[PDB]
Amino acid sequence: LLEAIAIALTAAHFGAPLLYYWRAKRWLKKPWDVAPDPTYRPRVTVIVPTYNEAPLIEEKLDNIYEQDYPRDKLEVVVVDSASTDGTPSAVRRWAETHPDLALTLVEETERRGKAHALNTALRHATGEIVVITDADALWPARDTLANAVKWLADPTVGAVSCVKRPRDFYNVLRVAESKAWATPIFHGELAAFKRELLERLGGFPTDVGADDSHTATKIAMMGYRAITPPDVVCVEAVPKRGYHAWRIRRAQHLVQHFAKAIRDGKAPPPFKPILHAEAYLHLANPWALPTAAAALAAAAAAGSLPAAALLATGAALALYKPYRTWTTMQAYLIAAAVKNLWDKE
Ligand SMILES: Nc1nc2c(ncn2[C@@H]2O[C@H](COP(=O)(O)OP(=O)(O)O[C@H]3O[C@H](CO)[C@@H](O)[C@H](O)[C@@H]3O)[C@@H](O)[C@H]2O)c(=O)[nH]1
Ligand SMILES: [Mn+2]
Repeated sequence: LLEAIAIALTAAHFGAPLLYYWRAKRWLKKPWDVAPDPTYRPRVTVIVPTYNEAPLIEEKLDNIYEQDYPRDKLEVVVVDSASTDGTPSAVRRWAETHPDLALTLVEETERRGKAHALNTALRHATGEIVVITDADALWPARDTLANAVKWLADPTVGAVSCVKRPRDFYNVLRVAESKAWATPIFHGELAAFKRELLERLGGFPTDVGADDSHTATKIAMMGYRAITPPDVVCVEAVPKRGYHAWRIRRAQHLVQHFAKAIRDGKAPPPFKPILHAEAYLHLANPWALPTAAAALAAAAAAGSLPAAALLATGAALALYKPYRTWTTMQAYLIAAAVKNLWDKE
């Protein structure tokens, strides 16, 4: 009996994403319902929140300086949340050598988290477009910012983020959901919002971890569009040490985000399938996997040996990488739900 539910749960667990992926690939066929406008030239405020990133901060403001967006339409706000290792002290060094780039560095009381810093920065922002970008993120081309901005021209588009590149099943979901209506996941490498909507929201909330995705999703719910077009590209920043902990800090942010998002309001009809499927994939399906694993483990230790064959196959499939990064993602999600439940105390 426990092999029965193990294979049922395995079927349900792997079938949910594959069916969703097929519906995404049919969304991917339709043409964009909005167009980037290359002559659109709004005032743009780029906000870099920093706590202890000195090597990265000098590479980062180099990266923003090198953007080809008209410098009279651009300003940077760097927010240090009262960090120790003298990154503000590097920041005005870079500001000494680059005076023609409009810059305001703003220092905090002490660290109250990223969203709170973003709201402080927001009361300095003067642009029509507000771009959040993490300090460890580098834009690979001198037109990355301009490309995001072209996509913000349409009045229905409220937010744009990048696709990440060097299983790009992920990127398919991103731009398919983008074309359908909105994608509920944004990337901190580049998150661009129309400031009028941030003011209506108002600001970023301090209780969700995935600031970008939460704002993007709130803008989608408001009847605006939140998209990651394929030509707005950033390279993912990988931390190095503590990779699993970092990936689990991000799973936990996605789990908090989707948990709060589906307990609020009604999505525009084209968005409610998107929201519910991605909330399912982040909050439900991961549990099906290790429950099946344990039922097979019990059936193996006591009695049956088709069960133990299924687990041994499971390992032999741990050799090839797509299945590896899938089951490890499910692992991060389950760990995250656990740490989420026990952290609030
Ligand atoms: N001012 C300020 N800045 C902060 C703080 N914490 C982090 N930052 C800055 O925010 C960026 C990311 O900080 P991380 O600690 O590395 O966060 P993360 O794990 O990399 O995740 C980030 O991106 C995710 C989305 O890709 C988000 O889930 C998350 O909220 C954050 O933006 C960096 O530029 C960092 O200096 C803070 O408390 N105060
Ligand atoms: Mn980071």
